[PDB]
Amino acid sequence: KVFGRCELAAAMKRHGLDNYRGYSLGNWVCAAKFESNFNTQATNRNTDGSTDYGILQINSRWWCNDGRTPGSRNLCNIPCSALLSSDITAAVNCAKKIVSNGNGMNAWVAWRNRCKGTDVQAWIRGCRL
Repeated sequence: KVFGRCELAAAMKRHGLDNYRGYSLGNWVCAAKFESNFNTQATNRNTDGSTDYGILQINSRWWCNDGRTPGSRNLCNIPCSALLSSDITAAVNCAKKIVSNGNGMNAWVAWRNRCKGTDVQAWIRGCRL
């Protein structure tokens, strides 16, 4: 499913991401934009053979199982395909574990390079939250 900016902001909010670990809602929305252009079916394979899945482009090397990443950990205890669903629940739950891991949102390369330090609040502007 390809979410709308404000639609996404509201679902993320309802799922408790707003200010989760100190990261404002706009941060999450910005990351989603640049990681997947708001598409829950987005996939991208890496040179190391792992694959990124979903709206937050969660990695198969640590976070989910896709049956083809040898020596993968499955930290979120879910099949990667669960991260492509229209219901963003597993992705959010999984993102919460990731951001809690020590490097915060720096785990998402597009966030660090394109959101970090910018006016992320612009991402929720005009939305009915």
